[PDB]
Amino acid sequence: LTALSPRRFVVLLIFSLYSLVNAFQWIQYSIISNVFEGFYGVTLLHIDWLSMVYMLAYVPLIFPATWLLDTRGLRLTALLGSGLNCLGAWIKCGSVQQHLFWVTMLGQCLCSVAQVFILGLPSRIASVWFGPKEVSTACATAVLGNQLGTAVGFLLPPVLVPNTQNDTNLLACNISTMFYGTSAVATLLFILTAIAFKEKPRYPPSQAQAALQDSPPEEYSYKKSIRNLFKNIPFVLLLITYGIMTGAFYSVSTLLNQMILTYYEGEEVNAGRIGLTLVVAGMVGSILCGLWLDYTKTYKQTTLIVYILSFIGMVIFTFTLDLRYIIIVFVTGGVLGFFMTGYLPLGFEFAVEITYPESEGTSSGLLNASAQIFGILFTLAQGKLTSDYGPKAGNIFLCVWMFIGIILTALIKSDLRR
Ligand SMILES: C[N+](C)(C)CCO
Repeated sequence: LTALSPRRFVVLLIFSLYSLVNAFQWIQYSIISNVFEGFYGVTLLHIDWLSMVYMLAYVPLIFPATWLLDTRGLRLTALLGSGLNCLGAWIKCGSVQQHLFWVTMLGQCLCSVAQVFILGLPSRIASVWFGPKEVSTACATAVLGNQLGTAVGFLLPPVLVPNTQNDTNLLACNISTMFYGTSAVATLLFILTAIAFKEKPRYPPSQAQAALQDSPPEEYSYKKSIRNLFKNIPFVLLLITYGIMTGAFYSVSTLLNQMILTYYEGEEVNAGRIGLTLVVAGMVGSILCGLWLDYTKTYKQTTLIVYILSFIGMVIFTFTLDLRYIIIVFVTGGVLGFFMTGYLPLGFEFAVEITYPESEGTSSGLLNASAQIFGILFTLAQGKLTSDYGPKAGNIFLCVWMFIGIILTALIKSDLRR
């Protein structure tokens, strides 16, 4: 007996809203990094770690959290993710004093742990609550909610918190409004989850879901699955290429304020708009994807073309940032974002034919973890190069790693159409 309950929209809306808030808090410091660097009296490296703790916490916690989801259930993961997102936000509101950077780092740490319960959720929520014809749309909608949070996180902080470095009293007042506004919204979404989020529908939405309930998986042996995946040569290549592409996006997002403010001083508002253009353009590219994969093309071909076009965009972005024209940075950011962040759902869909029998949870956990590892390596390396030699040295570093990703992409032997 398959039935569709009106609660699926409520569940999807609630998750996509507090998944939006989680991605908002990840980047809310980096887009105004020069504001927090002077307010907290720390170096730029301290602020970049407010964005890197999201990546660092994901790698060692993803698989224990995945085990929790498969054993306890969907509701507990939703409560923990939205609950920790709210709890971390309230800690940040208590750190609006100049000598309380470690308090906002502690609050950022709690938000980072919340993401482990959020980033892989869209696939589970879509399958559990939506029918066969709506699974892809529901999963894509929840995933895009995380990207929308990053786009909002680029735009709002430059508007909410102007760089009034000379008057620190108003600087603390503006930061309180952002932190209090975030925690108020995070608390509201936590309360809604505790009321409306449910373990499962009264009836299975899809025939596959009905069989899944009739076949309790019990254990899964992640260690067996993770070691069966590292013997798949195309998947190992896909793990590296996906991490490089997403890691470059993470590093560019973290250091976007540093590059723009190097040339265009006092351009925090436009820097926030540039990041919004990058993320929004790639959101459209994700929606347009699928139309890219025509009935003659394969996932491997589409991945190779997008990877090449993303690398070209990175080169064009690298050598146009020094031209002292903020307008072309908007155009180059949109072109770069259209391919760099529009690749994110493409890499996940390519890991379906490569990894057919093994559960999507392990492959998703590995692909996401690879992005976190590369994002840390890229942010640390590009940040070091930018702080010593300028934005061009850091941006050139990403292009070389993007070229390596092209070579590894072409070496994958896997042909299967849409
Ligand atoms: C997924 N985010 C882009 C929000 C951060 C990962 O570290």
